[PDB]
Amino acid sequence: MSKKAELAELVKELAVVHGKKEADYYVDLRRATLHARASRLIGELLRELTADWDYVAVGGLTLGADPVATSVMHADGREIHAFVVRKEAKGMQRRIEGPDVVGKKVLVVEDTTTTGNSPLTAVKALREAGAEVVGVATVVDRATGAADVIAAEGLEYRYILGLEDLGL
Amino acid sequence: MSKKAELAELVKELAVYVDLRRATLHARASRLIGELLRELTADWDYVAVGGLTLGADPVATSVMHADGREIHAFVVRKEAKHGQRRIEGPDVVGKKVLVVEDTTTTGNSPLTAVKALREAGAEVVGVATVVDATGAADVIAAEGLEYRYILGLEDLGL
Repeated sequence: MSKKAELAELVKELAVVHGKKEADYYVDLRRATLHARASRLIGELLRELTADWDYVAVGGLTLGADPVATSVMHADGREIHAFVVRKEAKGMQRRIEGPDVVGKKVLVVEDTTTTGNSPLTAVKALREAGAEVVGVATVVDRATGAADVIAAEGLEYRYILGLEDLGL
Repeated sequence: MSKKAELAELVKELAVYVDLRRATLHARASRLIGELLRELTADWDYVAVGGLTLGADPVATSVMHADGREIHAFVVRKEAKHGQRRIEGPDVVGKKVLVVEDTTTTGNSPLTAVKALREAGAEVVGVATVVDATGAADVIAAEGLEYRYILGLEDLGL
């Protein structure tokens, strides 16, 4: 579909940075996930990608996951709230920020997943807070052992876009 | 004008020791927020919204997902590009920009974002907060910037 096609094209023009694992060219999805057009594409697409899962909230590890998470929340359809897992931050805070997740089915989002260590950190911290995790969903996958590592914690891993969808 | 009252009673039910992350990350209260910040700053010319990370992020994103013209968002990191960027999102350099906050006390947090944007080379249009514990307007004004808010003191009964 041209929703998926339009997102790819936006990410190419919006998100690719040339220059100096060593990389010599990286994504930086924040240019897409905080983009008015691309954010709306991400939210709809993730909701469809994860339609079979019964989660009542979305979120993940602060910064990258945040715009992805509120895109899903702000997308049309069933009410889903968002949370934010802090990068282990300690007057007024919280390690999981936003409406109550205790005893709730929850979806873990990420913007770009390479090692999968990042979304699993959110997974570990959610589980510890008494939230049940339905699975992990990311915008772009970066073709490492992300599924096999996520799978190892009992979780399905899905993504909208591979590197080949981006010409990368 | 009427949406404002609805949010006041959601902010109380969910947030109030305020915790606006319970309302800003809430499906209904965030929608009302995004729609109300656009209206409360409709006379200002900006192409992007954002502020200092965590607190401001769900607010800016509220504004970006509400109806109307295309506003992009950004995030000012509070700590030091490991592999990133100081201000995250579409380029903010040479743009007219709205600084937001969830809750401002002294005016300190949105000023950190203002200071970072000015150095980025962005034009700050004004500061809009969801909840205004009362010295902030005069601190923002001293930086030559208008400061506006949705809710304040009497609204929450706090």
